[PDB]
Amino acid sequence: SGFRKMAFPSGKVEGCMVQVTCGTTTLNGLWLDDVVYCPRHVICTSEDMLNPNYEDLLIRKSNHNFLVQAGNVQLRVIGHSMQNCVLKLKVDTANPKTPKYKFVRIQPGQTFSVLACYNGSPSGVYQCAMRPNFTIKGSFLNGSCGSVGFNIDYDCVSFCYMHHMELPTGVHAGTDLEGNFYGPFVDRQTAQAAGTDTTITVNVLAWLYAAVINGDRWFLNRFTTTLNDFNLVAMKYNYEPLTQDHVDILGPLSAQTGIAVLDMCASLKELLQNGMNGRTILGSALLEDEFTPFDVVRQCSGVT
Amino acid sequence: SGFRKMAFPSGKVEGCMVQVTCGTTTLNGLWLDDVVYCPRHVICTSEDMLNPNYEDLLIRKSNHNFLVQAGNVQLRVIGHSMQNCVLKLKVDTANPKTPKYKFVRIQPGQTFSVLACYNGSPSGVYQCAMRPNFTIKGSFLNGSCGSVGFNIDYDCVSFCYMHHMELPTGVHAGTDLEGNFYGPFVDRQTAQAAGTDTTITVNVLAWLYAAVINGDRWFLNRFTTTLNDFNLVAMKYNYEPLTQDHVDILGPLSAQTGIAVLDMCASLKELLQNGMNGRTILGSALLEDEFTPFDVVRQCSGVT
Ligand SMILES: Cc1cncc(NC(=O)Cc2cccc(Cl)c2)c1
Ligand SMILES: Cc1cncc(NC(=O)Cc2cccc(Cl)c2)c1
Repeated sequence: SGFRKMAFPSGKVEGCMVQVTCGTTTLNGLWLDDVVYCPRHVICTSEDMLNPNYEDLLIRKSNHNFLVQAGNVQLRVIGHSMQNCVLKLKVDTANPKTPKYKFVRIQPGQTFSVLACYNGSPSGVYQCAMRPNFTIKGSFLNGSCGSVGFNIDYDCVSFCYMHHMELPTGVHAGTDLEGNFYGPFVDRQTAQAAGTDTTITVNVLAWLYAAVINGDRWFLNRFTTTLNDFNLVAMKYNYEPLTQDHVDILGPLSAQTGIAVLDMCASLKELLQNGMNGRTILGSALLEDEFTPFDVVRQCSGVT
Repeated sequence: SGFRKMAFPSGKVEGCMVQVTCGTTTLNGLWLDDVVYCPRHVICTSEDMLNPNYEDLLIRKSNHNFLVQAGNVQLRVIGHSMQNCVLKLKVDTANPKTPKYKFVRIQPGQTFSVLACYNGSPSGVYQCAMRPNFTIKGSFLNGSCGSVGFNIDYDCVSFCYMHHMELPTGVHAGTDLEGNFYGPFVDRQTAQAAGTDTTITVNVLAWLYAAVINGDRWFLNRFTTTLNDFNLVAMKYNYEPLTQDHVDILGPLSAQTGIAVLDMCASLKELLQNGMNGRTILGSALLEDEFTPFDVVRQCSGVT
């Protein structure tokens, strides 16, 4: 037992990290097969970032201007192309460390691991959730651009995120591996509105199920609620409305603990209305929304 | 910016994980060079675990009884020996994936990453602190025994922990890589007292410095304190007494923020005496003690 904000093992992703330099800018790239993916802002200087004309900036670049280094070895660039906000650098050597992989666009409220990198070198790994407003509350410094988010299904790495930018608010924005930004963000140094965020209700309920499985049961009560009643409380407390699809995904946890989903909603309703009264749940003094129902089951059953 | 409970990249440790089976028991082993380290309880059955006579149990085992599998390949065992609570299985092949490594015995209050494994396969990675009472609040299920804790200094992996047991209280106990338990624990299915735990004061102060660096400054006040005054408050709130050595290790963070260590102690004193008033610090509603001063600097400077 015990419950931690656990990341996937990063080994398969560490083997894909490279450093990409173009002019004076250095960032991280992802080397899969004979292609290196990196944020397209690698071609900009500071004077360009206010409103870059990426098409024009890229036209002044040739394959030999993109310096790609995989630790000790330099990679030979034989092609370059911009796809949305990512650059794809064709190299003459397939990465021998390429794992089985997929490019996926994750949904808001879903979680993933991030391997934070600087100069093509991994520094650490942590678990994130894509906020309902398509930002991520990461830990990234200058040079972290090109670090990726991923999930792992035994031997398959599904890459879902590539880091691009830190907004003035200190929150993070990036793209799927086809270079499409999550959220309304654009890759330019401009103040940009992140929408109203909400708490991922299905994740808080999954985490309450994790708490019950792991021995923390003080919040369980004699009450029940309905989806409609629960949603009036969710509305007031800026939580995502709960749907039958969320109840359905909570099925396994409801069965394991014998606590009906609406009964757990009534515990969440009381905790929202009353707070924690200075108590903790799984070492947290707030309601945690960064664990999905799948995450809770995976952590509580031991999937490798 | 941003601050996360970040683990070291696990790649170098994933390459050392093997499955060790002896009779009916399967657990994880660590393969470094031509030796596989695993908890000695791999030789026990359920009937033995109340009070195993490890010397006698091991005498009934021969090299061929220890089945070591590194993914697909079976390793040939040519020697076995018990050192404290670990078994060292000499194999005929040096692990080609052996990183540069050291075996270190960490101090209480220090942090490390754990690569949780089942059947020699990694499932996830998380950051832990060794509690002042020598337990760890991990996330481990049956079969996780043999999973290790480590720190990484660029290319060198310092292994500090090997998981052995979950105490009846749901907390975890294990050994250094020489098989010496951290704390008073013994490897037997018996109720065992973990000492009175305390909060790692130097870590909470380091985390308050991380909060200031990352923009969360609401807790900063117009006050200061002395070590003696601060320690009277630490005593009442079950926090470790602060010493000049702890102040000295906080030097870099004090210099970066310009906030003298005793002034930060006065903010911690007010937060202990008043609580958070329903506010948060770095997304937490409690005082976090799992980041050391080194961790904060490493995360805030981008070390790879
Ligand atoms: C401190 C920090 C954290 N993460 C990323 C960064 N880097 C950036 O934001 C650079 C940038 C500026 C303008 C637009 C774009 Cl797409 C990129 C810094
Ligand atoms: C649920 C779980 C988590 N971690 C480890 C375990 N495993 C054990 O404790 C087994 C055991 C029993 C008695 C003494 C020893 Cl040294 C080992 C289970």
